[PDB]
Amino acid sequence: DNSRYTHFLTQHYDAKPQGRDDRYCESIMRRRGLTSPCKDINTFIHGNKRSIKAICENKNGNPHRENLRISKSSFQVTTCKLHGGSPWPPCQYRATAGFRNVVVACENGLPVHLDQSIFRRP
Repeated sequence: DNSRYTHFLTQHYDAKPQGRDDRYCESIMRRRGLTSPCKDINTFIHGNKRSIKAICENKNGNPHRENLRISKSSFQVTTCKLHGGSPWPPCQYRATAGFRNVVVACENGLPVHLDQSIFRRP
């Protein structure tokens, strides 16, 4: 099924955010059910969805490491880094906006995993 794809979209896709500041992270991390427990780091990709799906085709992706895919095009993104100890609510986050290509895992032609290591920074 496409449950992992729709799940990928739930944790990593946000078409048109308004502000990509700390408050945006705290608000969207709650709405996307990533606050129980608080996910430590999570990145959202912005833009048109067709571009992200495209990462699994040749027109916007290259093989990467072992069974991963890295996009040819760059995407606006916002990485939300947990700040504070507790893995439980309230979850406090620091946002960092960025613009670069992304690394995903594809399945049945659809993105089903986002490799956070490329945005990973304490």
